[PDB]
Amino acid sequence: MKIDIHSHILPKEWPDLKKRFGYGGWVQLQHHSKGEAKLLKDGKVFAVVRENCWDPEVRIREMDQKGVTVQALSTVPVMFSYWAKPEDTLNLCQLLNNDLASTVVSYPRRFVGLGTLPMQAPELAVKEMERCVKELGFPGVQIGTHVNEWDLNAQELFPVYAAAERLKCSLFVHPWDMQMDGRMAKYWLPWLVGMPAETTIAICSMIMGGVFEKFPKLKVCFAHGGGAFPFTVGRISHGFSMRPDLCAQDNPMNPKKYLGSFYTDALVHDPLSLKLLTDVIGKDKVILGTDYPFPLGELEPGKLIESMEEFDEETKNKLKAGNALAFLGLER
Amino acid sequence: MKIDIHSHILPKEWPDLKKRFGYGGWVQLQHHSKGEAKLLKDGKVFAVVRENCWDPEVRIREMDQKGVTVQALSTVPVMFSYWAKPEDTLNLCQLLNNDLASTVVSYPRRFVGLGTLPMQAPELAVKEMERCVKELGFPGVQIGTHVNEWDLNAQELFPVYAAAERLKCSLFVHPWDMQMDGRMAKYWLPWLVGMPAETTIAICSMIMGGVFEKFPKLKVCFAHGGGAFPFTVGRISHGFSMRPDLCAQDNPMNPKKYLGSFYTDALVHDPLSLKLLTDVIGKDKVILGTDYPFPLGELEPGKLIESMEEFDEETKNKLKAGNALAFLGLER
Ligand SMILES: [Zn+2]
Ligand SMILES: [Zn+2]
Repeated sequence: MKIDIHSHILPKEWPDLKKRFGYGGWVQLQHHSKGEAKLLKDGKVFAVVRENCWDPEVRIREMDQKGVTVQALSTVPVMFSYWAKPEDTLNLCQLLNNDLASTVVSYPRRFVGLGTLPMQAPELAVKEMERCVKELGFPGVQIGTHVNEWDLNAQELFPVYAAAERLKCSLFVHPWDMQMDGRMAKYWLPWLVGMPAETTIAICSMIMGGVFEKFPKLKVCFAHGGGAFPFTVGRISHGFSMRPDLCAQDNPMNPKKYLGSFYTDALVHDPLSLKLLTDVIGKDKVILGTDYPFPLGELEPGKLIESMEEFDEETKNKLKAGNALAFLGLER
Repeated sequence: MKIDIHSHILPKEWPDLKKRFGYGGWVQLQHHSKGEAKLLKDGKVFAVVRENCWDPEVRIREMDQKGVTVQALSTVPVMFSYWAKPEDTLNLCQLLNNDLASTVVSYPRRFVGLGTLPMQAPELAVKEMERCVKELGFPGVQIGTHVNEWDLNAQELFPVYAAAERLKCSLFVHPWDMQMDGRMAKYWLPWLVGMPAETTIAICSMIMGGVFEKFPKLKVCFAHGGGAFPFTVGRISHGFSMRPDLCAQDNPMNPKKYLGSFYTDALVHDPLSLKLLTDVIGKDKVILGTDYPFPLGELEPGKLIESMEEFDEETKNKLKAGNALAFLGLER
């Protein structure tokens, strides 16, 4: 019900990428029947999306109706494409970022853009970041919770962080590329459980990798209330204290010292979790985020926030829009 | 500082297992410096152990300083050995279970036994369970969060649950067998993050698999506060509503509705976490547990509970002792 930091969109169409690049494993969007499109990844329909996933005029009507003022638009994490050749992911990121830039310029009072990067190639990612910031005007980018066998602690990724820091370019971290098969194939576990564990790992990798210590001005927001982190910080903090040989090897400060140093969205569904999220992360560091237009997201944006009896107005306004603005470096 | 539901022990010595069974991957206790030893992978040294890990007099003295009345003894989860040939695994169980019984006989007012079981072979597991309850007098058993490739929903396991429920045998589910390599090899992650993830999966697999609905007298306690579950129940439940096709094919009730139907231990380290845990799981369904003798556990049994200015003495006593007695169907 003011700013939604967490929302995904696709271009309506893009060229056959297998043809474009020479190898398969990409996703396309097919428009078969009305107000619906199939996402495929070699072979199968991966997911069905409705027109709010591509048509910004539809997004505006839904936003008007829900009282959402601005959505920060980012691609669908399936498009990250960190597994492809570096130049080809770059080519794709340019197409998705421009398309994103084009939607934003059409409604620059209702949308901001969070771009995508070829993270598997930190020199290309820096360049594409500069362009997103300087040429495209995006306040930030969305990145995966990991990049192939790299976690957010990886040294290779360090230039990317120094660039983001320097460019005043915010990072929205989104869990992606969990295990989808084996034990994880049933009960939508990769989404229910594997996503919040991915995020929990990412936060851990960034704290214990020293990322926040190297780059104290890096602005970073994690997805879904930081996964399990706000609840298991005790275990993480105490275990860090207990086994510095395994945990304090790169950054000697206890994880608990970085509570306050990063943001999460507020997408945790119940009041008790939200209250704990703010207690643990702080009321300046939690941002309304919705996962629009996906069904695992908040159906009525901001409704969980508005219903918290304990929060005064100032707090509610922080969580709905204020914190978003600090995290993006923009003005109301 | 009355009862500890989560405490692990090993016999002081056991046969060489590479011999007795005739293939590797087992675990052995090697002592070196009088009241100090090391556990071994067959491959290499994983974990340094103190005297308290095998010596019942040593445990009692510490229980006396720390104000612990009773410990529920279970084996070290690395002993589960669900990956091995069944009959072999059974052998190891009877050996570990008789040791456990033999230690309880020495201090019947200070220890109870929680058995292990050849879970990868259901009917053999069943009979060993009847033996643990009828002949050894155990009030329950400890089993892992999954069995090789079966998660706790597997129908193969339903005979074990009916049997457990028949016999009034409580189950303590412990996370084990997380991912140990790849991305998970740094920063003590399989412990700090993989374990809570394992447990969250087990809660989901039992709720969604039909286990609590098909066996309404099964008494089940989860390790470490139930992992992420008390914090992410919101996500897991909203998701279940949004995709009953993906999540409800085996049991149709919303996971939300099984809050109350199971216990967790209180081992969450932080007070905010412990308050959340009781707000979600229930004041009657949280049991003090320490993970004694391991460094990742609570060093002062029940100090966290005692520090909760918001719990009255009735509630402090539920968490310390009254919930464990109820879970195990024992009297004072
Ligand atoms: Zn999302
Ligand atoms: Zn344990």
